[PDB]
Amino acid sequence: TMIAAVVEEANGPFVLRKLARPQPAPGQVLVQIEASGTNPLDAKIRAGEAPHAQQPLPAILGMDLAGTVVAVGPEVDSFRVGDAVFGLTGGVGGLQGTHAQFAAVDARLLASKPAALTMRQASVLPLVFITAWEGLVDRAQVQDGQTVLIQGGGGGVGHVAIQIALARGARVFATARGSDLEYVRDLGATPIDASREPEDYAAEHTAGQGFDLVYDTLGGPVLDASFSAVKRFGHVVSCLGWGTHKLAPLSFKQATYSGVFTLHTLLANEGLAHFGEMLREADALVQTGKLAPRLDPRTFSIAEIGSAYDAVLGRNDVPRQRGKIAITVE
Amino acid sequence: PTMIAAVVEEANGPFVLRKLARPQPAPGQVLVQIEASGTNPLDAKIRAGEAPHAQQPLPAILGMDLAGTVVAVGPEVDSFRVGDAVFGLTGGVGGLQGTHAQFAAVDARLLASKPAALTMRQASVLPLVFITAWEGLVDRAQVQDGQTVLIQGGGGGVGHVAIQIALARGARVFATARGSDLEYVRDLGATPIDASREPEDYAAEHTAGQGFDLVYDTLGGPVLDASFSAVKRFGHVVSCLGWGTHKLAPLSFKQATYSGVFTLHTLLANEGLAHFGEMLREADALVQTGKLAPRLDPRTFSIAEIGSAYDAVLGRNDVPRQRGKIAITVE
Ligand SMILES: [Ca+2]
Ligand SMILES: [Ca+2]
Repeated sequence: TMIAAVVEEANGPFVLRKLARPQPAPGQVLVQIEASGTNPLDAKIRAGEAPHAQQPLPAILGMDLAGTVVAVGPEVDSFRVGDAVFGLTGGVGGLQGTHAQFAAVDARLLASKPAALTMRQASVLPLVFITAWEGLVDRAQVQDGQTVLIQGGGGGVGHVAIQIALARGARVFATARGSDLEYVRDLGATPIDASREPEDYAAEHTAGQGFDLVYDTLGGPVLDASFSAVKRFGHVVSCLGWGTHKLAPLSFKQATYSGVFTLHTLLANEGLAHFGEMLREADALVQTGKLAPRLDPRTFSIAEIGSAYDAVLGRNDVPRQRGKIAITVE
Repeated sequence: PTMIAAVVEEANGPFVLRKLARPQPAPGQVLVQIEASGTNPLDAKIRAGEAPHAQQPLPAILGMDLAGTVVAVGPEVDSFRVGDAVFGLTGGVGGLQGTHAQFAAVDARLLASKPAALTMRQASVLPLVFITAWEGLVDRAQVQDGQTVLIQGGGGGVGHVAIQIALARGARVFATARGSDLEYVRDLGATPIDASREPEDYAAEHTAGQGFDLVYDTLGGPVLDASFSAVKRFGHVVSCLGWGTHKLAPLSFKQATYSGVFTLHTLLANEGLAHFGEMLREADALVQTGKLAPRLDPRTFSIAEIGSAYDAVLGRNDVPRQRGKIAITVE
């Protein structure tokens, strides 16, 4: 058996329960979770308002993890007992979440934890790094020298998208709110107050031409703002492009737009190997000091998960997360 | 709009003055124009990157105590109006912006009107130590009128305020201190005890050898062991620095009790926030009746001399150690 937090019904509390401990099937390893990375989507799932996540209740939530391999299933040779690992492993599509002491994970989803990171630090980068990578690299194939605008540079996907873009040689700019402008500047990017109009910051920073690549990490009206900021023949990508939008800007500018939906891999069981690969890329960036997760200093035990999400969403009067929130399971 | 703030960029790095975005008050918060920033030894431990319990990684703006004026109020706030002078323990830990800044957006619950009789400097050094002293003496020990109370380190930060709280609540107060502070402790109205004397000796002279009903250790380490030695049978010992390993035998022999004090939890976990402003209201009530006066080192330091301010707090680089607490004048 093991201890895990279960959300029994919509909007219900994170109930600590003693449950049967998962056993690794062939191709899987058993991970003793030390840190669980939170994400806003978990809150939507908890509230039963995340149809795209296909994670009906009751269920153990949490998508990212960082821990140690304690058992290896048959047909596995990529990891050994004692190895520190991390990755985006479940919490969606019926997959057991990471708000647990243990999880049986397909080895392809894991990568060794970067030696330079604590478990907390490593636990918050899987989903957002993969989300940023899929958009910047897989879809937009960002090139050295291109001008890149990250909408919401202080956010989960934003701060990692900025660092990936910089590492790949792009000239990076990022819109952020007051409290995050200094953070973005320190990363090496050019900060832009998010209250400004695209026509204005594009004028100041791109001679009014627009940006080669715009990564919308906020969605809604921000995606429209992104269409406005993109250069002719440019590319716009979004990881929250679920709404309806006027497309005229893309035609007038003979531009391109791509959608990003990282969850597909776990929901449909396809391209699992690509996850471990992307995480390996992240590790390389950490080793060379070009990637550092933004981790809120606050700690939360497996018994304080509710408070963890209050922080993630800045609800019930707790300051909003400044960087991401990690739960210390062990 | 922007503001000037001192930022510690890396472990042991200098206090770097920077022009940064001025904070904006969210619902439930008020924007405080900081006039005085109160220092504390912990800030230096955080600066050196050796304060894990503080959860304040760098780069960051340090400083936990403040005293200033409300210049803007966020939505849903009715406890304070623009222009109100306030003071409180507001940040410097758990990722919260420190007070070495011209402004700070603070949850109204953490604030209390500044005592009218105190200058901004005086009020700025009161929050943390008062709250620390109060949680031990009242919340944990519930000091009662007539009880004998021994404050270990009466001239120190928590010590001098603990003495005054205990006296105000009717207790017979005694305090151990080093030479230079013995006179100060006597002045407060407590019976001074040279810190070099043994517990069995001062307990004999002042409690007929019975010991004290309540002992507050503000120094920790060996001083906590000495506290276990000075406590009366069935007595209570509290400490705000009880992190080490100690022999507990004395507590069984004396069928006594011990309680720990850790004020930071409130700010690190965001629970019991309202209790902070409430305790500071208690402090204001004591100042008002002339029963509480913070010990403030006469030396002054501008936002540009923070490094020197802490040299004083720690008595580093030849500078004389603080005699009372050190306050930074921001505005
Ligand atoms: Ca996030
Ligand atoms: Ca002090």
